[PDB]
Amino acid sequence: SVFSVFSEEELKELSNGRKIAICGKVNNPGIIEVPEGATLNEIIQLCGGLINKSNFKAAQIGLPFGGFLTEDSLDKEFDFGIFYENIARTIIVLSQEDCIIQFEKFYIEYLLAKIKDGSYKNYEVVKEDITEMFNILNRISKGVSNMREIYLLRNLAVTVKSKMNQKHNIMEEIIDKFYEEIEEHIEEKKCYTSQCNHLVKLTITKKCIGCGACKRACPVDCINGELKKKHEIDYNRCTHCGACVSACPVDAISAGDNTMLFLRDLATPNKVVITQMAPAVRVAIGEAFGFEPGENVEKKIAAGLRKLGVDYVFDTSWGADLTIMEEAAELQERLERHLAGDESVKLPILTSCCPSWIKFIEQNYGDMLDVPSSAKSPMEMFAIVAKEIWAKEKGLSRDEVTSVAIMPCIAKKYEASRAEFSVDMNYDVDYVITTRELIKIFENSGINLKEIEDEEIDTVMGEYTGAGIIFGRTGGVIEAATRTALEKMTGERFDNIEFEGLRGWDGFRVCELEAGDIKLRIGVAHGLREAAKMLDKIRSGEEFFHAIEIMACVGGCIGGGGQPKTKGNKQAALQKRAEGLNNIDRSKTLRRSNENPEVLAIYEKYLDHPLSNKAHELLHTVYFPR
Amino acid sequence: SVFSVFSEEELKELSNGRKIAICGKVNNPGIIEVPEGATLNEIIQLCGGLINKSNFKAAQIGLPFGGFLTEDSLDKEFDFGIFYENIARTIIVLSQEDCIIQFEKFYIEYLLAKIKDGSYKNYEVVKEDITEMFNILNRISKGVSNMREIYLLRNLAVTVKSKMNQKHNIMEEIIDKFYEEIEEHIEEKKCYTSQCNHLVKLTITKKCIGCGACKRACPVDCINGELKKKHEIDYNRCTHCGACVSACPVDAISAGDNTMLFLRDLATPNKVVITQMAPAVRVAIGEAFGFEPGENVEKKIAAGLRKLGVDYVFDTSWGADLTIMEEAAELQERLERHLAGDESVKLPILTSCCPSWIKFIEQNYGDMLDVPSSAKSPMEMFAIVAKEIWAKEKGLSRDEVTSVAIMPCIAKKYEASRAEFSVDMNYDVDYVITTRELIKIFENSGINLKEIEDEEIDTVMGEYTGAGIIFGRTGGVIEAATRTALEKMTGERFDNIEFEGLRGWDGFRVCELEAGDIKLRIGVAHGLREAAKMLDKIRSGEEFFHAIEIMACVGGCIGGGGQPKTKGNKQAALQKRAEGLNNIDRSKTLRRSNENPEVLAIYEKYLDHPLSNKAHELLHTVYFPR
Ligand code: 402
Ligand code: 402
Ligand code: SF4
Ligand code: SF4
Ligand code: SF4
Ligand code: SF4
Ligand code: SF4
Ligand code: SF4
Ligand SMILES: [Zn+2]
Ligand SMILES: [Zn+2]
Repeated sequence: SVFSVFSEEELKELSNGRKIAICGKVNNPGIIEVPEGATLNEIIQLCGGLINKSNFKAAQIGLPFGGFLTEDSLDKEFDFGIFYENIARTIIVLSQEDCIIQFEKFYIEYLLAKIKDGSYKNYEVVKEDITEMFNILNRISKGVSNMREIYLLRNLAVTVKSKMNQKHNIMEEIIDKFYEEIEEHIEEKKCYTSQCNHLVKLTITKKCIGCGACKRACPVDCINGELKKKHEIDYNRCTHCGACVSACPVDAISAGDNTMLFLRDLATPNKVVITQMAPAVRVAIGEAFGFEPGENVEKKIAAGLRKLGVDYVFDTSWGADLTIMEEAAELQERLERHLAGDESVKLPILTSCCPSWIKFIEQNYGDMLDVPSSAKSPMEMFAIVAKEIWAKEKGLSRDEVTSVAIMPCIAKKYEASRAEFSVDMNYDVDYVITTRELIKIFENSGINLKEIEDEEIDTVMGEYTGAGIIFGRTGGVIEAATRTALEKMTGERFDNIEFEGLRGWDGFRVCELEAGDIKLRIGVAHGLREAAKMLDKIRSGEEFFHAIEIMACVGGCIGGGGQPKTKGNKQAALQKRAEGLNNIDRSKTLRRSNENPEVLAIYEKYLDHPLSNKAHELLHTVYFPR
Repeated sequence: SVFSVFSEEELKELSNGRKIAICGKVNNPGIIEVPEGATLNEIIQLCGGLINKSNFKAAQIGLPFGGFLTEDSLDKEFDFGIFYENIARTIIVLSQEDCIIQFEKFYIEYLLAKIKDGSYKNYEVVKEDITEMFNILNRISKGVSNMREIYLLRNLAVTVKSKMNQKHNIMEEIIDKFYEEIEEHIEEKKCYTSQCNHLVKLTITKKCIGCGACKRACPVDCINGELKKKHEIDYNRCTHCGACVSACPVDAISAGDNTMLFLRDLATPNKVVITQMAPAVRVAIGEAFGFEPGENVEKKIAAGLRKLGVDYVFDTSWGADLTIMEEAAELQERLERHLAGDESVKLPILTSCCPSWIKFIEQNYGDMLDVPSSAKSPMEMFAIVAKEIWAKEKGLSRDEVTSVAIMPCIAKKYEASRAEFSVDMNYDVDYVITTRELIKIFENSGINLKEIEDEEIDTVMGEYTGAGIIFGRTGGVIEAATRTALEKMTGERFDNIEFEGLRGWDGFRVCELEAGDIKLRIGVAHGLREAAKMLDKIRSGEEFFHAIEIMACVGGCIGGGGQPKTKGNKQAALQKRAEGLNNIDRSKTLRRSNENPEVLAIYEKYLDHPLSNKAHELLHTVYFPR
């Protein structure tokens, strides 16, 4: 969109007269007259500087590419003549917030959008080559590329430059100048500007005050730094749990921002945008709008999303019910293969819904990848169902539906960016919007959840049970799994559906269940330190468990890194959020995941039953050692 | 090709009269009249049985798919009426040597080849759907698929069945009947019939006599079994070193066979087929044709390949020279970063040319993946150069060149099948032919290397030096690296280019070099047990090394699993092969890899220098933990 700011008529009206058009990261894009004695930095100052005081990165010359200016030309006087022939007297300014891969992808999209009509008709000859460049760059931005694709890009740039008779080629100059950025993108899977939402790493920005709170809160000691000076996160060992983000008092820890992508997706005509809301979002987002912690404002969130333009507002608790339907069956199978089976079974089964815990177990303790449940997280279950069933039966391909996840978690971005959750470069979750980002969007759009009217959530993939809503707090996943599993194992319905002992706030909680003729020993872990301790206990064998639920954040997803900062006592606020989830559970007529009519309909119409072939193919995934 | 055995006229001439056409795995394909009382097994017996006494797997009904028969119908009488309408009275027989994925890929290729002309014109509507099925099946056969692709195939089969008004769909029935085979292909990356050359696992066949030689020779204790009964290889922990294959007296250990693929590729018109020959092949293939071990018959091999139809006969020793040019520069860089540098450097550098050793270090000791050289093996260096430079400059795309590697190694098939060595599903090495397979091809084609005339190897990618030819025997890689590196480090040329101490037959050999003002401590390992021992010593720190060359086979590639079985004393025969390689080295005017004119031309024209950006992108790769 940065390449369509100025029209061709108003660009060509600047053929002579020293007036130039300026866009990009300038505060006030427009057409200004550069004075006689003026440098590039003085031009930027005449434009009002850059968006967020970011340093200058590069500057494209003309809508038809005419080279990049760099920091070496920043202090030098602006030399004319760079607008040699058939190039508009315009500059697109790049700051340290611009990824060169994303910039070139946008440039190729702009070229293709011109070729689709009469403009830039001579570019039809290089259409296939620029399309292949776009595919390679998309693979780079998705982290599914290789080093040899740079050589392929070199060859493509050579081919396009020769047959276009152009003295500057954007691919060739990008390889020459930002090779370090391209190499970082490919080898490190890291986008240092965080524009590639699939390559986002937690980076401490320059506004760090060096208080050490992030270092203290880090469970894996991934953060190095000293008092009163900037800290650094080792993204290689980072689990993306987001504890540092919550602990940071100055919001110096960034993990990307898909707000711009979400706004463009909503404003794009004929683009179907659907959203799924995590359980913990509805009990924390109201604190910014004047609600007490634990108040259920999911109706207000749905109304705000629909006002923003979301076509379908759904709930991740539906996917939570589906995940429980899979996981309880898996637990029953592994329990039957333990009593009447043999040693080939693996116990305890571990919840796989937390992506930070999955990343932790894939990085450290890589030999335990077959212990956690193969079932996908509720977000990914919902996403794959929506892409493969709901959209298919309403006549939309996977590329025609934009599935946005509203999550309280930093690591949900990484989970959505994982390659196995994608088909033909189309990911099941297009991107993740945090609770903080949604709060900012609502505030900037004038939406106030306190006074907005109530709106219903779409029922086809938004209907959920109290077992599915308790996911957002610690112990809820295992409580729902127990609710669904023990009732079918014993044959009778429990009078008290709430299982005490699984609840509480201890770092690790042990519960023993005596229902029926089978005894289940259940563990719950709050943080990644507790997860590591219980993994060590599992390896030692000093204590035994039948099923363990693991969370990366203290208190569950209500304490997630994407949640708004709490007020007063953090423990009290998190407990209030958990109690709000419990009240939502108590207010629901259906409190068992297997009673969910929509999930049952999915099973009877599309799959066959939990742990069937189709159920495995869609709702189950695999892990990879790191 | 199995679907084009009978013409449409001779298939439709069997409309009535009980005569049926039979092809597939039958010994004598043709048209026979089934008697009144006859079962499917009796029909197969009337056809002469199956090719290699393999068990019956399935039977396709009609060239237009009309269902699969299975073992349950094998003992039952052949029921007519299965040729309902618009289907030829023919059966294609599948044995236990037929992969269902390959069979369906061939069926879709046959359908597309019909659609390209007037026949099967009504199938044009499902062309895109069957093409997507073919792409999914190709991804499955290449090991780059997922479980959800089975759900995609289900949807595609539903779509094609409905709009074709067909009562049998091959994709739907394959999912129903061979789901276990499909699941094995996807999850285990294993083709139990070994038809998918990218998913080949070493499998002990039924002709095992249980002598235990494979179990004794296995370095990682991967083989289980008892005396006088069949043994089994745990392909998950298998390193593909091929020691068991060499030790097997009855050839019961199979690792696939690309002979049929090679023959079809050679017989295909307008198909450019090129070959690269490993150094160890030329000193061992003559033993089967009446030459003493160590005799250089590369001229005879080139003549035989050209008679078979190979368009370009090249040498892997050229890629060995290129690999030395990269590796000596890398060793120099890491040595300079050790003396004048700091602890961030990693020593000793380990050779990465052996794929079995690479698989061993990726499976066990997964934290050491950054220790071995990032440089590709000579085979992959040659393959990527041929695909990206030679073919590009002679006007051939990567899909128009069939690059065949003639190797003495089982693990070379796995290396060629690795996904990182491919672009857009086109692998740099299309497939690997072993020395035994080439011997069988020559014998079956009437080619006798003893009396065939001499022919020159193509010089553009076949010219090589004595440093490149010694690769095939133990210590040769490190000897060539030393030859290229020490001369540039010291500035003067050595009078004696052969480095003693690196040669010999000890399991682990330690050599200390005092040339110049720098001292290099070099280790060489024969087998994977020695490699594991030296890894343990490296971790302990009891001894230090500067560079270590690792081989998986005793004696180097001359003792590779794909080599013909030796006669007399195995040690004496392997030493004779090594001495033959040494004599070839001594007979060459150029004995340093950096003197190779073709490699130098590649560096000055296409790359820039060793360890440049383009050199890294093309000739360097990465490893993945398992
Ligand atoms: N996927 C998923 Fe979860 C669900 O349902 C929601 O989205 Fe959590 C919340 N709230 C988050 O973030 S993830 C871990 N399991 C417990 S809750
Ligand atoms: N790649 C490669 Fe090798 C080379 O050159 C050849 O092909 Fe070997 C042989 N002979 C094999 O097999 S691999 C290991 N390094 C030594 S030699
Ligand atoms: S995210 Fe969790 S792991 Fe990564 S730095 Fe912040 S605290 Fe440490
Ligand atoms: S918490 Fe925020 S401010 Fe305090 S040190 Fe860590 S990053 Fe810098
Ligand atoms: S606990 Fe919930 S919030 Fe914290 S990381 Fe795991 S999933 Fe995201
Ligand atoms: S190949 Fe090497 S590793 Fe695999 S079984 Fe034969 S001997 Fe053991
Ligand atoms: S060597 Fe061949 S025959 Fe002897 S046991 Fe191993 S596999 Fe069976
Ligand atoms: S040594 Fe040569 S033959 Fe034996 S495995 Fe390694 S590469 Fe293949
Ligand atoms: Zn990026
Ligand atoms: Zn197969």
